[PDB]
This record gives sequence, C-alpha cells and structure tokens, in this order.
Amino acid sequence: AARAMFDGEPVNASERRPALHTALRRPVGDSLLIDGHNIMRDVHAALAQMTDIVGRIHNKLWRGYSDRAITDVVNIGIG
Amino acid sequence: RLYRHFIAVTSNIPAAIEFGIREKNIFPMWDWVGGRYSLWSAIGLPTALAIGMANFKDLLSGAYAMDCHFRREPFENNM
Amino acid sequence: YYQQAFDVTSLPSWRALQEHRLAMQNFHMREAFLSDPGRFDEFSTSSCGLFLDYSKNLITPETRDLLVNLAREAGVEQAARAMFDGEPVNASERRPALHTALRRPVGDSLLIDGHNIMRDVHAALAQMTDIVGRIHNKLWRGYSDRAITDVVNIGIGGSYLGPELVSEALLPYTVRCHYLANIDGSEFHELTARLNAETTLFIISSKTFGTLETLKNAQAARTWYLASGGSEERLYRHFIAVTSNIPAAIEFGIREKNIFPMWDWVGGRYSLWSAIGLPTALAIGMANFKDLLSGAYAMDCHFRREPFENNMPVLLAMLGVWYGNFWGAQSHAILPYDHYLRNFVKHLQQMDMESNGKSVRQDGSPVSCETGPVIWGGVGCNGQHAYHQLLHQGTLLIPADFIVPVVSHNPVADHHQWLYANCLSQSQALMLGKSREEAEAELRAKGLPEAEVKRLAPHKVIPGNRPSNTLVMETLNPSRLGALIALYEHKVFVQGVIWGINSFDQWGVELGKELGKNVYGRLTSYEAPPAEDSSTQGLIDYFRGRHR
Amino acid sequence: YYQQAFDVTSLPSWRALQEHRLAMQNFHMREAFLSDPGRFDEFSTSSCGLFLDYSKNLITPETRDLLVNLAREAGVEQAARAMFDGEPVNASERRPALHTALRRPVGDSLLIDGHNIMRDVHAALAQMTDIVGRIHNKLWRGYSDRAITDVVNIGIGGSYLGPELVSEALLPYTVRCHYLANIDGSEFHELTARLNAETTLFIISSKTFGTLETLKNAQAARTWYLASGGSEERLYRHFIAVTSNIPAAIEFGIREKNIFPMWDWVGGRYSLWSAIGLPTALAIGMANFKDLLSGAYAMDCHFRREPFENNMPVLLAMLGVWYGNFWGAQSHAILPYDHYLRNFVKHLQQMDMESNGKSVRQDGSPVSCETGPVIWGGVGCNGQHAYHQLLHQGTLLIPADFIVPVVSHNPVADHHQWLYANCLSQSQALMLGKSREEAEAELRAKGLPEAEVKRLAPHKVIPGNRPSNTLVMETLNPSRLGALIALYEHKVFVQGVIWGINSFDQWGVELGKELGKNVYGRLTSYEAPPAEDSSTQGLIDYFRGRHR
Repeated sequence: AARAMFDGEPVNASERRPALHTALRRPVGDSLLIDGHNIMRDVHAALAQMTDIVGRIHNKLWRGYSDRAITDVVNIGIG
Repeated sequence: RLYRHFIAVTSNIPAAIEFGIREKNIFPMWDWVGGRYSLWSAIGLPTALAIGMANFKDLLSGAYAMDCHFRREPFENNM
Repeated sequence: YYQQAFDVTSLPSWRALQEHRLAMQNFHMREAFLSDPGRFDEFSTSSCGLFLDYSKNLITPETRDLLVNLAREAGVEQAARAMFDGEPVNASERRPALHTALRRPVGDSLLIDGHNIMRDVHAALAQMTDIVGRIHNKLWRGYSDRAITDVVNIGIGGSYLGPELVSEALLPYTVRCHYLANIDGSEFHELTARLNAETTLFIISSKTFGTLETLKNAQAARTWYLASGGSEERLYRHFIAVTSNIPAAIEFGIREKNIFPMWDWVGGRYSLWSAIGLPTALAIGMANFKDLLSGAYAMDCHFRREPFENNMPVLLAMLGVWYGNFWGAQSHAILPYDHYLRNFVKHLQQMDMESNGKSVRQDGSPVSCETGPVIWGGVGCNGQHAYHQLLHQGTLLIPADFIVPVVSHNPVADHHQWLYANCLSQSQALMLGKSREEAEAELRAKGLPEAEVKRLAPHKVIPGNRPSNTLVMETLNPSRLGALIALYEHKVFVQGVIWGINSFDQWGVELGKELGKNVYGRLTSYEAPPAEDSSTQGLIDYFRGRHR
Repeated sequence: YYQQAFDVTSLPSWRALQEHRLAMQNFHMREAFLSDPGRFDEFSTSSCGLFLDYSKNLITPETRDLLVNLAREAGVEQAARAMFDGEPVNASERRPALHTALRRPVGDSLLIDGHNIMRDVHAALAQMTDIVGRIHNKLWRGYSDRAITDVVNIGIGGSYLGPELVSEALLPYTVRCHYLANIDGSEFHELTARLNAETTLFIISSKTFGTLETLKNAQAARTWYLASGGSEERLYRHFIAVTSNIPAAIEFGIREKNIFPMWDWVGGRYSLWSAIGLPTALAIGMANFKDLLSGAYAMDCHFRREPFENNMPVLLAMLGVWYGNFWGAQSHAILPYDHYLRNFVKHLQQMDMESNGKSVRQDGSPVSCETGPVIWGGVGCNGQHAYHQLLHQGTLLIPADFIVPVVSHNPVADHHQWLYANCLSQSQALMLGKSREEAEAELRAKGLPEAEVKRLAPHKVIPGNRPSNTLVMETLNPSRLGALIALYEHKVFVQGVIWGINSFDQWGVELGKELGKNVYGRLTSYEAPPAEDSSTQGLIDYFRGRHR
C-alpha cells in the first residue's frame, strides 16, 4: 500500500485520485509520472515561484498601493 | 492596484483572476494533494514567508528523510 | 623573444648557475653576515620611495653576477623594450601588452597600427576625472534626484582585485566603494542589504560584456533596482559600464557618455591603471589616482633605465628564478606588515599566478623548467601567530617578501615601532635561526636540569638560512603604492621572459567555462545524458537528490 | 607514538608506497575514469552531513589499500585513542591535546590527574550561556547604562582566526562582532571609528595575559574607553577576559565572574570550541554554538569509530601524505565555493601550518620526510579568474580541496546552480584536461586555418591529471561547519602522527619574539649597540633616518 501511494496509484479510491503529498517533498532529481505527465515539474515550478515571492517580500521589494514595503502577510484559509 | 495585496493559492485561476489577482501571483493547487497534507506545497507559503525558503526546504528535506525511512525500514524498526 | 623561442636551460649562464648552485649547496647566510659587515650595503638598492633589502638571500656577489648574466642572455632588456614600445609580446593572442601605457603622461605618444593610443588613455582619464568630480561634488543624482554615496563595482578577476587592493591600501586618502565579484548570491544579498536603490551607482566592469558571473550579478542588480522602485527610462543614472562592448551596455540602458573604454592591449590583471580603477578614483580622488599613476610611471622608468645590478624588478625576478629553478621552491610568501595592505596578496596572486602559470613557451613548445610558483601570505604581525611557524621550523624552502612602511597614518602609542620591530625580527630570525648550542645555553640560563635541557633543545632549534626580501617605504601613499604594484608587475614580466612563456594570455580558463555550461545543463534539465566522468555525475546526482 | 619515535620511511608500508609510486608514475585519472564506471562509488564516502568525493585522485584501490596500511603501521588508531583519552600527546610541552573534550556532552567524563576536566568544560559553557543570554536580551549595560551591541574580540592567532571564521560562515544564523588582532594601529583606528565607548564590550583573549600585541591592543582599548568618558571604577562592564591569568585580568579591572578559563590542554589554534569562541556564541546564539559543538563531536565519533577505508579524516590525511611525500607537492589549495566560507583558508592555514610545520620528531630526532605543506586558496568562483590558471596549466602539482553546499541561504535566481556547476567543472577540468587533439578539433570547428590551428593548439592544451577532493554539504549550518572544522583538525593530527612530529607545540615563534624585543630596543633608544647582522642594522638605520 505504501508503494502504491508513493508511486502515484489512485489510493483515494472513493474520489479516484492519487495521494501525493509525499511528492511535494521530493527533490528535483525525482520524477513521478501521472497520466504520462511529470508532476514533479509542477511541484518544483511551484517551489521556484514560492522562492521568487519569498525573496521579493523578504528583501522589501514588494510594495502596496502606497508603494510601501509589506510586513504583514495574512493567510485567509480554513482547514 | 489591488493586485499588490491579494495573491491566491488555488486551482481556480479564473476566479482569482476576476477577484483581481495577477496570474503570476496565483499558485497551483493539485487534486492529488489533500488539504490536510498540503503544508509542503504552496499552502505553506506563509510559513516560507516567515522562516525563509532555506528553512522551508529544510522542512521538506526532513519530511523526505522520513518518507525514505518509512519506505526502506523493516517494520520492526519502522517508526 | 616572443617570435624565436629557445631553451633557457641550454644557455651558458644557466649552466654556470647550476655549477654555482652546486657550490652554494653549503652556503649559510649567517656565516656570510659575520664574514661581511658590508653585506647590507652591497645587497640593497633604492628607487624613488622604495627601498629593497635583498641581503638576506642565498646569494654571493658571484650569484648576483650570474643571475644578471642569465637575465642579459635571456634578453630581458630587449624584451622590456618590445613590451614598452607596443610590440605584440602576447604572441599567442597576437596583442601588445600596454598596461605601462596607462601610466604615461600626456606628453608621451605611442603609435599602434599608426594610431596614438595615448590619446585614448588620456581621453579615458579625462572622462574618469569628469565622473569623479561630478560624484564627489554631489552633482550626480539617482532616479529620486538624491546624491549618490555608494559606488558598487560589479566585476571579477582583474576588475575586482586590483581596484579593491588600491581602495583598501589608500584608505587614509579617502563616497563608499563596494565590490561584487562572486556569483554566490549570498554576496549579492549581503551587499544589497546595505544599499539604497535611489543612492547606489553600479559600475559594470566586463571586457566583452559577456562574462557569466559579471553579467549575472549585473542582471541581478538591475532587477533589484527595478523592483526597488527605480524606473526603466531613468536607469541610466545608476548604471555605468567599463567595457569594450558599447552596444551591449547600450541595450542594458547605459548612456554612451557613461561607457568607459576597455582595450585589447590592456590585460585584465594589469588594468587597475585604466578605467577599471574607476571605483578607486571615486574613493581617493583623481589627484591621488594620478599620484598612483605617477608612482607606477616612476617604477617603469626605473625598470627601463637601471642596470640589472640595481634594477629592483630584475633583481626580484632573478631571485625568484634562482629559488624556483635551482633550489626547488614551489611557493613564495608575501608578508605586508601594514593593515591597509592586507589585500595585497590577492592581487599579487592573480597577477603572478595567472600570468606565469604556464607550461608552454611563446611558440608553443613545452617549457624546460618550473615556471611560476604559488603566491600566498597575509597581513603582517598576524601571520607570525598563524603560519610563520612553518617558515621558521618547517621542511620547505619558502622565500618571503616582507613589506613595511616607516611611518604610520594612524599612530597608536608605540604600536608602529613594534610592528616595524616585528617585521625586522621575523626577517632576522628567518636568516639567523637558533642552533642547538644557543637553545641549550638558553635552557641552562633558565635553570632547567641537564636531562630537561637535552630533551627540550632539539624542539627549540630553528634551522635558519631562510631567504627573505624586505621592501621598505617611508609611508604608504598613492605614489609609493603605485611604484610597488608596478615593481611586482615588472618582476612577473621578467620571470616570464626568463622562462620563455607568455605572461599575458590566460588559455587555462576556457575548459572550465565549457564544462561549467555542461554541468549546469546537467543540473537543471530533467532528462540529461550522463556526465563524462562518474565523479561529476555523482556530484550532479548529489545535487539533484537534495535541491528543491 | 609520542614516547617511542621510529623512522616512518623504514616501514614496509612506506617502501610498498614507494614501489607503488614508481608503478603509478604513468597513471592518468582520465583513463581510470573511462575504464571504471564505478570509480566514484568506490572512492567516495559520507559522514553525517558531509560527503567526500576523492575519486579525482592519483589513486587506485591498491593505492588506498597501501595508504591505509601505512596509517595502520604508523599507529594512527592508537595515537587517536591516546589523544582522545587525555594522554600527553604534546610530548615536547608534556601536555594533553584535548580540544575534542571541548565538544563532548555533559554525560562524558575525562579524568586528567584524577580531576574531571569535563566539569570545567561545561562550567565554562554555562558561563558562556549566561553571558550570551544577558547580552542578547539587552540585559548588559555599559557605564552610561545603555545596552551593548558591539562585541570586540582583542586577540591574535587562535583567539582570532577560528572565532572569526565561524562568525562569518554562520552569518545566516546571526549584536555585531568585531575582531582586533593586528598590532598595527591603523586597524585599531579603523575599528574604533565605528565604536561607542558607552556601547562597546571588549573580550581580551590571551592565554598568559602577557602576549605583546594582545596586551598592547587591550591597553589601547582601555585608554580609549577612559578617554572617551568611561570611569575607572565602572570599567568592568566593558572588559571581560578569556585567560588563564585571573590576577592579571583582575588588576586590569575585570570582574572574576567575567573571567573565562583557558586550559593548558587546549591549544590556541584548536580553541574555537572553548570560551575563545565566545564572540561567535554572541553572534549566533548558544543554541547554534552547541549545534557547532555537536557537529564537531559527530566528526570526532566518525574519526574514532570508522574503518580507515571509510574514515574521512584518515583518507584526507593519507592523500596529503601521498602527494607531499611521494609526488613532491609542497602546497595544498583549499577552495570553498561559498561566500560565507571565504575565511576558511586563514583558519586552515593556522591549524595546519602551525601544527605540522615541524622538522623534528616527538623525541627530537630530525624528520626523515617532508612534513607540512603550504595551505593556500580562497573563496570559490573568485579564484577561477585569479589563480586557477596556474592550477590548470602550471608546472606544479597542487592538490585541491573543493568545498561547496547544495543549498544556498540567500538564493538569487539561478546563481547557486551556477556556483555548484563552476565548482564541479573546475574539479572536472582539473581531472580531465584538454589534449592537443581536442584543442585542434575545437579550433577546426571554429573554422581557423590550418596554420592558425597549429599555432594556437599548444597554448590551449590543459595537461589534466590534477588531483582534487570535493566536500559537499546539503547546507552550511552550524552542525556541518563544526563537522568540517573537526574533520580538518583530525586530518592535521593524522598527518602529524604519520610524520612522527608534535602537532600541538609551537616552538618556532619564540626566536622572533626575542629578536623583536632587541630590534624595538634598538629602534627607540639613542645610543644602542649595533644589531647582530648588517641587514637588520641597515633597516634600523632606515627607520631612524625617517621616523619622527
């Protein structure tokens, strides 16, 4: 079962989906093919986007409508 | 000028677009990643904004090491 | 010398030097000093503000005669004439080496292909004067129309080491100058953590405007400026360039009037006298920059006019050839006893090692001797507690070049007297040493028992007979610093002439570049072929198994 | 090994290594890599967060077998047991070398003369924690009752290099720490130009509290504090000391509770783990300092437990012995490809050169081999444009140690990918080289005529076959930096054991001190007797003819 979940098999039988939270932690040298598509490319593209935004905000390079640096990030989300 | 104060982590790019969020500030959400298993993906974007991308990658590396331990160890030493 | 290459080991002077080395096998400098009270007078020389003491060397008057004979037989005088006159001494690249031209005054004319390059030199100098006067008088303003006070030089190699050395050494004559060389993003982050985009002016120093690390750092700086509030149409007030690629700097967004020229005949490691030293002039002023140029010019005149027995560059180069080719010394320590001169060793490393680190002659034939040692060292009075122990009691022959001034710019009680005493004592301990008898006598005077004396004596014995040179100045001003740098440049040139090599090409840096592109493509791409070797492939896999 | 000294060159393993060197004369690493796809796997090892690739070396499996045999025959395992257990391995000074004890946890007990020195270690650690927590929480105040934010370490040698290295390398984990080592008054002036006497706290780091330069700088700092408004009775809040001379620090005006202990069994160059690293703990915190100690302790455990074929310190030391004693390499380059690790080479220079720069064995007999090379190098991607040309195309054999992390603390676009690629490509170009055929083929592909091709080909040829080691980490954190420092400490120890020398005494620094007192007395006094040599006398006269 662990092999199936790590390999991308649709272990979420009710929703007919894979459970690939482990894929989010794999390094750039790992490749996982889901329906013939390498989802690790999506994982690391999202990671690079995350790095870009984090570096922008941390270096005070992100500014609001008054063109002042932002120092309060508020996550609106549940669960 | 709303785009500098609202980014989104979502699978609904059009909805975030009509909210007034730029496409380059919309982070992808995937079906194979469950909500309660998604702190490793762009959902953990605030966390990376607090600890930095190096520490976020360190967290990912620790989770990956645990994945390797789970996959490789015999069940008598599998934590 | 750059057209017809001979074997220097076949010269009669070389064979005479081999025989003299066999004879001098048993030579000890201590005995030469007790048997010759005039040794210092015989083996010291002066040139402008520089004083070279080379008496603490494994030489006799016969040794200096033979070394001067070898310098003459190799054609050092004619080679220096050719280099100073604009002949293509860079045979491999078919270029002249005219770093000396950068220090010539306005009355000097040098024709290269029927064109007076001194006009270019002094036009660049006048442009430098204009920009330095604009910035110093707070007449240069950014995109917020505020005066600039942070000049950041984005450049590597010769665009970084020489200018930074002169900026640090000439601090008592000083707008804050910073340097950004490493492609390591941590250096860029640390630098820009102290910079305001409205206030910082960037000098992009790249010859072809295509150097990987320099272009990456310049692109990062432009992105930082744009994302810090600066506007694209107004970028010109924060980015000037020293380059031979005017169009590239043009599409970067740099005005043509802020583009300083780089010439082929000026090597990168020999270019602190040209517009590459623009940050230095921005820190010390144009008068002090011209004083540095005048000191370098005075050293050039001393090199060209003096007989080889009193020619400081020729004497230093011949001592280096002596120790590296007849005593098997593979390294040369540079010990400047001045806190401002602590970065002298880095520039000396580039200048000497990138130039004389060759294994083919000017025509391409393999060399017949050792050409180019390792340059190392560090600031004085700090290396005594760090690595002078190996100099005193190690098993290696490491010639040392001590550099110290007589006058300190910031005297603190008797600290400079102690610094001078420490430099002199290090040289004297290198030459003298401590024998078994002296160590035993000191232990007995300390009252230790006979068994303890005989146990401790061998460990305290310093062999001595370690050669050293001392360079003394009255003060480290721009003029004497320029003379010092030019003296080491000419020493490197003379050594390269003796070894028959090209001191002005760097062909050993291209393979690393090609392999860097290959390794980067392997690191980033997903389905890449295996690397050429399993070690590079394993390191690529180690990167890929950990990078996110 | 510190009591009975033998001749290492007489060991059968040494003679086997000589025969193997004769056999390996014609060995080329490129051929070994095309003829063995598993070479990287065979010649790489890991330990905690450190990965050592030593496949790009002039070795075969037989070479590693013979080097491990020599390490066993010299008694490296028993010597390491003796050093770790508290035996007086410093035979000349009759002291133990217990820098490893400084990294042991509270559950470890080590009895020296019936006393548990680990109690002292952890009492000092708790004192360090108390002071660091006081200063970090702004609970430490000066004579104006204002919080201190500038900690200045007045110390030289081991009190300066190691702490400053760890402070700079662990910057992403950081009160500002400054260092004042040079007796040069210009350094003191530059330092105090940024300091407020109401705010600066000085740590006087001197073992005997009698070191010339350290005492002079401390006296200058005390005078500066008194003349800047501070009061004598309240001086205690600006001067703490790390010293073995409690009374001297007492009459300086330092409280006994602010005097940190220095022990004889801790050498100066091995003391960044003790209270000497107090400034470092003041910059990174006590948790990160303990993480550094834990990494060093993990490296100690790896050194003590691993077989010599997978023992990273033993492998590095044996490769160094191999190249320095059988291939005639007199220097070793250290190339850290990390901007924060740029000062690694200075501490490595002190650690290696002051320890292994010896020419007598533990019993005092002369050594029978070369013991201790020159350590040099510099920050990565900066030396490629400075001195890697000599590495690629020079005539010297210089083994190189590349150090690079996989993850950057401050990523800037793809700059760290390029840094990693540059490190890997430098190693690969060192191993491979470019032959005449490859250069000619590239020139032909560029379209150059045949005459131009044959003129330019010999100059572009890189010989290759230059050995190198690569040390990789995931990230440069306190733990892995501590492991790296401890690995190099153990490598130095193993090399000193192989050479039969004392790696923990420094007897080559006393003669310079005595001669410094003599030269200072001659410089200052009016009617002084002439110096022992005419060169020192002439330099004294040059000083006297210009000093006012």
